[PDB]
Amino acid sequence: AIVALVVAIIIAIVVWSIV
Repeated sequence: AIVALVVAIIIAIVVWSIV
């Protein structure tokens, strides 16, 4: 896993979302 996904998934979503 949750940390990896959340971290990566988040960073991506946040980053990709921003953007």
